[PDB]
Amino acid sequence: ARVAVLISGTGSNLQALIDSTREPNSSAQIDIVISNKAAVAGLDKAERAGIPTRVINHKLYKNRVEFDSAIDLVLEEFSIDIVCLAGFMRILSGPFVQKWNGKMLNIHPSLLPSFKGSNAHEQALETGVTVTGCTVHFVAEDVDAGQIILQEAVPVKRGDTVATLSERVKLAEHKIFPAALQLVASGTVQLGENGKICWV
Repeated sequence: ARVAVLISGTGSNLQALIDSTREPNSSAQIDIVISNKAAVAGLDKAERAGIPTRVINHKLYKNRVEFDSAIDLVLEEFSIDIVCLAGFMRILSGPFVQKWNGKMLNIHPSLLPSFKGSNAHEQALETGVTVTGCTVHFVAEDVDAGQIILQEAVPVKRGDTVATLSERVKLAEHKIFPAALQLVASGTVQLGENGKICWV
């Protein structure tokens, strides 16, 4: 399977994905990295890895739909089968999400359905959980609500800050995100006709 990775920043999970796809028994290859912001560290990572990059500034379009159409133009250009969101920070429109249904994954730094939204660590710490984690899920229209592929629990330590908890959760993300990509890329895991996660 041919894979695109969309980023908005440092692309924390990008290298783990790259390394995974370059192992001998890989079902996936990363063919392009697309960022909605220029000069982010994730682009430098992609450039160092020898992977083509594009920058598509969301601020240059009047709505989500036109911006997403510009993304999908590039995805078609590169014959992409699978989209991975690695710290991509723009909510995608219905039509884009619909077209890429069963073919687009996201990493979220909580055990969904807890702590939906972009500040999961802050929420976890305010709530006072002693266990949090990360989730790889298919992207659905509803934000952070798509079908769960894999999860990993991560302890919260007394005295944790967003920075320390974030680092601990990132280590787990580096494990489950490439594992989930491989599961989808190969025959192994599919979004079913009933809308549920199916292990073929």
